[PDB]
Amino acid sequence: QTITVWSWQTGPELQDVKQIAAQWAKAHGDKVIVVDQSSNPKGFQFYATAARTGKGPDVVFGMPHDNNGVFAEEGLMAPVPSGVLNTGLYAPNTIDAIKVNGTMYSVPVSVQVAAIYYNKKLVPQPPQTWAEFVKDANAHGFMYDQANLYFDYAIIGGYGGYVFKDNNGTLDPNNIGLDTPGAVQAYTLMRDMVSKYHWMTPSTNGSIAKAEFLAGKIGMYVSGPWDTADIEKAKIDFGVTPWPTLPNGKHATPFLGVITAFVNKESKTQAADWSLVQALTSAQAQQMYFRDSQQIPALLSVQRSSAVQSSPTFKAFVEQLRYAVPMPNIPQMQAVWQAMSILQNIIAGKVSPEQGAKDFVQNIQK
Ligand SMILES: OC[C@H]1O[C@H](O[C@H]2[C@H](O)[C@@H](O)[C@@H](O[C@H]3[C@H](O)[C@@H](O)[C@@H](O)O[C@@H]3CO)O[C@@H]2CO)[C@H](O)[C@@H](O)[C@@H]1O
Repeated sequence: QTITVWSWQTGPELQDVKQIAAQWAKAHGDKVIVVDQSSNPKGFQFYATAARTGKGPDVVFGMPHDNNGVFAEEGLMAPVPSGVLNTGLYAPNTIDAIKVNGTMYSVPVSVQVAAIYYNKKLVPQPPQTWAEFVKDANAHGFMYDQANLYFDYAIIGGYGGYVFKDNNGTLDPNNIGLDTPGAVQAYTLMRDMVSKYHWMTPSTNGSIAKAEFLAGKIGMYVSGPWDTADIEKAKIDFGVTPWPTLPNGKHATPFLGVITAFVNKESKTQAADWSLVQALTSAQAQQMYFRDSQQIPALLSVQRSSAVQSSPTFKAFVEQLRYAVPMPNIPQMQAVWQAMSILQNIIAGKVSPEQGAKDFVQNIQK
């Protein structure tokens, strides 16, 4: 009959997913419907919302790995069949990212590490140290999704903060590091980018920063390959560079995100589903996704290809990978995303960095 795929990746990559799915259907006979969920107001967790009522898709494509802890815990994901995944074809952290309680629940398709996207017309040579960064930010502007933990964690970790303690590949949900002296130092710098450097105002966010960058108004912003298409469409002669070292001289620690594909536990055609997932996540598929958006392949063999090794996106990626922190995928991580709004209060000056940190962790525990 028909197999439904929900994709949280849009633009050129979605076009490729549709092309691959159509080629798959040509051989298998099953009609494949690909739905774009990238703009769904319910976000990534909409999968759980839908699956909980038995209205989910057969296959999910383009889901950031942190979300799967919830889905797996609630029994909404079919475990990856034996053999489908060869752990040796990926970096260690990539496979750990798709395991929940030791079980592999999804297939890695891409790896992501946020970086600074800059306009070469304004910033010919990218900054690498905080001092150089200040000079370029002052001269041509800097903005980003400042109150979004996904991005500002780069500063938190750079100062020694952390979400959940990672000891022996196992995260400890009870050991939170978002209220430590280091984390407070980071929150203070976040506030300072508004109150001291004046690069942003309390209202500045990701949407505004992207719009400003596409208009050629700011020389730098923090983003990822999901913006490649729009940046090129805006005809910006862009470059990609790692986060600069911070005021403490340490490297920023952006999160490592693994984009995944998986199968609904309730799907009636799971064998066919996994075959489709394999087609959507093959070396060739990843080559296509990279070609059209610069999304870094999860497969090491594709990363080692000439097109990838020579790209600016990959260069920034390999220069930050050792400092990147895999996002926690346990269910409790959603409570963290849900409480990060307090970062906005700190950045606005409504609450001190010290008090805000305390409230952040308390709101997370809740
Ligand atoms: O902000 C909370 C949010 O953080 C993490 O999400 C990030 C994604 O992991 C990352 O890929 C990127 O999301 C982009 C989608 O991949 C892309 O297809 C398209 O939809 O645009 C998105 C950005 O607008 O950035 C987000 C952070 O904004 C984490 O994985 C989420 O579960 C969490 O809710």
